Amino acid sequence: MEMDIRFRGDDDEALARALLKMVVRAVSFGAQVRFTDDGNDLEIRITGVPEQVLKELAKEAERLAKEFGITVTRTIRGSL
Amino acid sequence: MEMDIRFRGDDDEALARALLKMVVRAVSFGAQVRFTDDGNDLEIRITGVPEQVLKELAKEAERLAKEFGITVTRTIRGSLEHH
Repeated sequence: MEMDIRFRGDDDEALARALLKMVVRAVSFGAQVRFTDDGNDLEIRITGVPEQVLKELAKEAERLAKEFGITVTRTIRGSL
Repeated sequence: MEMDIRFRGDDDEALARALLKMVVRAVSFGAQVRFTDDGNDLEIRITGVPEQVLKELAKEAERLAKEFGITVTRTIRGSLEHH
């Protein structure tokens, strides 16, 4: 299982602050973090932790989007 | 072959902006970019692009460091020796 987090906003500084907090939080849980492109949006790919930890990181992404005033979409990939 | 970029500074908002700019630039080249973190040591690992591209990304790291007033260091691993 992989979770992809795509932040979107109309302030790049806010996007930057959210991205940094999200990735630091993800790795603190032992997840692997990689970056790819989703059109012209940067996507954070989170892997290597159990499904329930991925779900908590999803909730974290929502909280960060609210904190910094941006939006977020989540994609869960590879479930059986 | 791999290029690792480490960011240090006092203003976390500046570090965040430099990180985002660096990642966006590397991804645009079709590079693989992985994020790692040691207490205060923000680092990205860049693979999957030619040596010259890695070299150009290293110079972009140079420019970001000056632009945002942070310290950026670089490590090359798994590279070949050239003339």
